[PDB]
Amino acid sequence: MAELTPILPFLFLGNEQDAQDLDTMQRLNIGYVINVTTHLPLYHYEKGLFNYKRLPATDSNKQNLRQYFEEAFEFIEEAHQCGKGLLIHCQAGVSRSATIVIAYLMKHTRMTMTDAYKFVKGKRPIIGPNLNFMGQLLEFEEDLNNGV
Ligand SMILES: CSc1scc2c1-c1nc(SCC(=O)C(C)(C)C)ncc1CC2
Repeated sequence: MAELTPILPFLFLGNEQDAQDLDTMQRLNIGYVINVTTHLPLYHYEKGLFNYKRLPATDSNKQNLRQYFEEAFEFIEEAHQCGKGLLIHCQAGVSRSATIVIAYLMKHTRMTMTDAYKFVKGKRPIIGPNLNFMGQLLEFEEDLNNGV
């Protein structure tokens, strides 16, 4: 159907349809999945093939995603330290997951917010705006710069 975008060598971004292609996940050495939704299934759980973390969030104007940054950053590096890839997904438009990737690219690549967004948008061209998440990523940049 569709293709889950490599952002880093171990970090992939996709929507809900991308996360249901089991064969591409096995092909890419994916062993970790972050599902940034409250309501979807963890798509291949009963198969016993992957480590999962759910971030139960909505694509809304009131949703806090900063709370999950540090928890999500650990799961990404555990996949890195163990040499397996990680897929982080939500749904079409990937607003919630892209926020998390962008936060990771700021914290662990010392990119600026806007340059991290430009980077992600280059590899993954359709990303729905959400000003609430933007404001969170701005206040995360400042906290990261002024001693987080
Ligand atoms: C980190 S976003 C960012 S930083 C500087 C700009 C932007 C931007 N992003 C988007 S879409 C993506 C989003 O809004 C997120 C869901 C990831 C928060 N549309 C317009 C703009 C204006 C320029």
